[PDB]
Amino acid sequence: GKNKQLRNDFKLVENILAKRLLILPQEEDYGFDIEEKNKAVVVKSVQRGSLAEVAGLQVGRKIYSINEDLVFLRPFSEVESILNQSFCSRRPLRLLVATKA
Amino acid sequence: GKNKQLRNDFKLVENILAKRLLILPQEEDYGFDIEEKNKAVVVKSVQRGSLAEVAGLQVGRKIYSINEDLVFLRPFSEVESILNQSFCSRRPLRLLVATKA
Repeated sequence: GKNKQLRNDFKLVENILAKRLLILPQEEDYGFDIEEKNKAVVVKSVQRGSLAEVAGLQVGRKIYSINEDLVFLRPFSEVESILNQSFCSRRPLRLLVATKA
Repeated sequence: GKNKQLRNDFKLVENILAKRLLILPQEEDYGFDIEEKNKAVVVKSVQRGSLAEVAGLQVGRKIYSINEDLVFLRPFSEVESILNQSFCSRRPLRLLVATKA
Protein backbone atom coordinates (compact mmCIF):
# COMPACT_ATOMS: atom_id res chain seq x y z
CA GLY A 1 0.00 0.00 0.00
CA LYS A 2 0.89 3.68 0.38
CA ASN A 3 3.33 3.05 3.22
CA LYS A 4 5.34 0.44 1.33
CA GLN A 5 5.32 2.78 -1.70
CA LEU A 6 6.77 5.56 0.43
CA ARG A 7 9.56 3.25 1.64
CA ASN A 8 10.20 1.86 -1.85
CA ASP A 9 10.24 5.29 -3.55
CA PHE A 10 12.80 6.54 -0.99
CA LYS A 11 15.03 3.51 -1.56
CA LEU A 12 14.68 3.88 -5.33
CA VAL A 13 15.47 7.60 -5.45
CA GLU A 14 18.21 7.72 -2.87
CA ASN A 15 20.01 4.60 -4.08
CA ILE A 16 19.34 4.22 -7.82
CA LEU A 17 17.87 7.22 -9.63
CA ALA A 18 19.58 10.19 -7.90
CA LYS A 19 22.28 11.38 -5.48
CA ARG A 20 22.56 14.21 -2.99
CA LEU A 21 25.30 16.75 -3.55
CA LEU A 22 26.42 19.72 -1.49
CA ILE A 23 28.17 22.76 -2.98
CA LEU A 24 29.56 25.72 -1.02
CA PRO A 25 29.31 29.19 -2.56
CA GLN A 26 32.25 30.48 -4.60
CA GLU A 27 33.01 33.95 -6.03
CA GLU A 28 29.90 34.83 -8.13
CA ASP A 29 27.80 31.62 -7.95
CA TYR A 30 28.04 27.91 -7.08
CA GLY A 31 30.25 27.14 -10.08
CA PHE A 32 27.57 25.94 -12.41
CA ASP A 33 24.82 27.05 -14.64
CA ILE A 34 21.35 25.62 -15.39
CA GLU A 35 19.02 25.52 -18.41
CA GLU A 36 15.58 24.15 -19.28
CA LYS A 37 15.27 20.93 -21.37
CA ASN A 38 11.87 19.34 -21.98
CA LYS A 39 10.09 20.50 -18.74
CA ALA A 40 13.14 19.67 -16.60
CA VAL A 41 16.03 21.70 -15.25
CA VAL A 42 19.47 20.44 -16.21
CA VAL A 43 23.05 21.47 -15.59
CA LYS A 44 24.16 23.66 -18.51
CA SER A 45 27.83 24.03 -17.55
CA VAL A 46 30.22 23.24 -14.71
CA GLN A 47 33.22 25.50 -14.06
CA ARG A 48 36.40 23.43 -14.48
CA GLY A 49 38.21 23.09 -11.12
CA SER A 50 35.29 24.47 -9.09
CA LEU A 51 33.72 23.14 -5.89
CA ALA A 52 30.76 22.06 -8.05
CA GLU A 53 33.03 19.71 -10.02
CA VAL A 54 34.70 18.61 -6.79
CA ALA A 55 31.18 17.87 -5.44
CA GLY A 56 30.47 15.62 -8.43
CA LEU A 57 28.02 17.74 -10.48
CA GLN A 58 27.98 16.76 -14.16
CA VAL A 59 26.79 18.63 -17.26
CA GLY A 60 23.41 17.44 -18.67
CA ARG A 61 22.04 15.83 -15.47
CA LYS A 62 18.63 16.79 -14.18
CA ILE A 63 18.28 18.55 -10.86
CA TYR A 64 15.27 17.15 -9.09
CA SER A 65 15.35 19.37 -5.98
CA ILE A 66 17.21 22.36 -4.57
CA ASN A 67 17.33 22.38 -0.73
CA GLU A 68 14.48 19.79 -0.62
CA ASP A 69 12.12 21.88 -2.65
CA LEU A 70 11.08 19.92 -5.76
CA VAL A 71 11.83 21.64 -9.08
CA PHE A 72 9.08 20.16 -11.30
CA LEU A 73 6.34 22.00 -9.34
CA ARG A 74 7.80 25.43 -10.33
CA PRO A 75 8.42 27.55 -13.42
CA PHE A 76 12.02 27.72 -14.54
CA SER A 77 12.14 31.44 -13.60
CA GLU A 78 11.36 30.66 -9.94
CA VAL A 79 14.12 28.00 -9.90
CA GLU A 80 16.71 30.56 -11.11
CA SER A 81 15.57 33.02 -8.36
CA ILE A 82 15.85 30.22 -5.77
CA LEU A 83 19.45 29.59 -6.85
CA ASN A 84 20.34 33.29 -6.94
CA GLN A 85 18.71 33.84 -3.59
CA SER A 86 20.56 30.93 -2.05
CA PHE A 87 23.81 32.36 -3.37
CA CYS A 88 23.22 35.95 -2.19
CA SER A 89 22.69 34.44 1.29
CA ARG A 90 25.99 32.47 0.99
CA ARG A 91 24.33 29.27 2.19
CA PRO A 92 25.47 25.75 1.30
CA LEU A 93 23.54 24.48 -1.74
CA ARG A 94 21.96 21.02 -1.40
CA LEU A 95 20.87 19.33 -4.61
CA LEU A 96 19.21 16.05 -5.51
CA VAL A 97 20.66 15.28 -8.95
CA ALA A 98 19.94 12.47 -11.44
CA THR A 99 22.43 9.59 -11.69
CA LYS A 100 23.40 8.20 -15.13
CA ALA A 101 20.83 6.44 -17.34
CA GLY B 1 15.02 16.34 6.70
CA LYS B 2 14.16 12.67 6.25
CA ASN B 3 10.42 13.26 6.41
CA LYS B 4 10.41 15.91 3.69
CA GLN B 5 12.66 13.63 1.60
CA LEU B 6 10.14 10.83 1.95
CA ARG B 7 7.33 13.13 0.76
CA ASN B 8 9.44 14.58 -2.06
CA ASP B 9 10.69 11.18 -3.30
CA PHE B 10 7.07 9.91 -3.46
CA LYS B 11 5.95 12.97 -5.42
CA LEU B 12 8.95 12.65 -7.74
CA VAL B 13 8.53 8.94 -8.46
CA GLU B 14 4.77 8.80 -8.71
CA ASN B 15 4.41 11.95 -10.80
CA ILE B 16 7.60 12.39 -12.85
CA LEU B 17 9.95 9.41 -13.06
CA ALA B 18 7.54 6.42 -13.18
CA LYS B 19 3.94 5.21 -13.53
CA ARG B 20 1.94 2.35 -12.08
CA LEU B 21 0.50 -0.17 -14.51
CA LEU B 22 -1.74 -3.16 -13.98
CA ILE B 23 -1.83 -6.16 -16.32
CA LEU B 24 -4.18 -9.15 -16.05
CA PRO B 25 -2.87 -12.59 -16.98
CA GLN B 26 -3.36 -13.82 -20.54
CA GLU B 27 -2.81 -17.27 -22.12
CA GLU B 28 0.85 -18.13 -21.30
CA ASP B 29 2.13 -14.94 -19.58
CA TYR B 30 1.31 -11.25 -19.10
CA GLY B 31 1.98 -10.41 -22.76
CA PHE B 32 5.51 -9.19 -22.37
CA ASP B 33 9.02 -10.29 -21.88
CA ILE B 34 11.92 -8.86 -19.84
CA GLU B 35 15.72 -8.73 -20.18
CA GLU B 36 18.69 -7.37 -18.23
CA LYS B 37 20.41 -4.13 -19.38
CA ASN B 38 23.16 -2.55 -17.28
CA LYS B 39 22.02 -3.77 -13.78
CA ALA B 40 18.36 -2.96 -14.55
CA VAL B 41 15.42 -4.99 -15.78
CA VAL B 42 13.77 -3.69 -18.93
CA VAL B 43 10.88 -4.70 -21.14
CA LYS B 44 12.28 -6.83 -23.98
CA SER B 45 9.08 -7.20 -26.01
CA VAL B 46 5.36 -6.44 -25.82
CA GLN B 47 2.87 -8.68 -27.61
CA ARG B 48 0.99 -6.58 -30.19
CA GLY B 49 -2.71 -6.28 -29.22
CA SER B 50 -2.19 -7.72 -25.73
CA LEU B 51 -3.47 -6.45 -22.37
CA ALA B 52 0.12 -5.36 -21.66
CA GLU B 53 0.00 -2.97 -24.63
CA VAL B 54 -3.52 -1.91 -23.63
CA ALA B 55 -2.11 -1.21 -20.12
CA GLY B 56 0.55 1.08 -21.60
CA LEU B 57 3.73 -1.02 -21.24
CA GLN B 58 6.44 0.02 -23.70
CA VAL B 59 9.54 -1.81 -24.97
CA GLY B 60 12.86 -0.62 -23.44
CA ARG B 61 11.45 0.93 -20.23
CA LYS B 62 12.83 -0.07 -16.88
CA ILE B 63 10.66 -1.90 -14.38
CA TYR B 64 11.40 -0.55 -10.96
CA SER B 65 9.08 -2.82 -8.93
CA ILE B 66 6.80 -5.81 -9.38
CA ASN B 67 3.91 -5.89 -6.85
CA GLU B 68 5.75 -3.33 -4.65
CA ASP B 69 8.87 -5.40 -4.33
CA LEU B 70 11.84 -3.40 -5.67
CA VAL B 71 13.77 -5.06 -8.51
CA PHE B 72 17.25 -3.57 -7.98
CA LEU B 73 17.70 -5.45 -4.67
CA ARG B 74 17.45 -8.86 -6.47
CA PRO B 75 19.31 -10.92 -9.05
CA PHE B 76 17.67 -11.05 -12.46
CA SER B 77 16.93 -14.78 -11.97
CA GLU B 78 14.78 -14.07 -8.89
CA VAL B 79 12.85 -11.39 -10.83
CA GLU B 80 11.99 -13.91 -13.60
CA SER B 81 10.78 -16.43 -10.94
CA ILE B 82 8.66 -13.67 -9.33
CA LEU B 83 7.00 -12.99 -12.69
CA ASN B 84 6.48 -16.69 -13.46
CA GLN B 85 5.15 -17.30 -9.99
CA SER B 86 2.74 -14.40 -10.25
CA PHE B 87 1.50 -15.78 -13.56
CA CYS B 88 1.06 -19.40 -12.38
CA SER B 89 -1.13 -17.95 -9.59
CA ARG B 90 -3.17 -15.95 -12.18
CA ARG B 91 -2.95 -12.78 -10.10
CA PRO B 92 -3.09 -9.25 -11.48
CA LEU B 93 0.43 -7.94 -12.12
CA ARG B 94 1.24 -4.50 -10.67
CA LEU B 95 4.32 -2.76 -12.03
CA LEU B 96 6.08 0.53 -11.38
CA VAL B 97 7.61 1.36 -14.77
CA ALA B 98 9.90 4.21 -15.89
CA THR B 99 8.36 7.10 -17.84
CA LYS B 100 10.21 8.56 -20.86
CA ALA B 101 13.57 10.34 -20.46
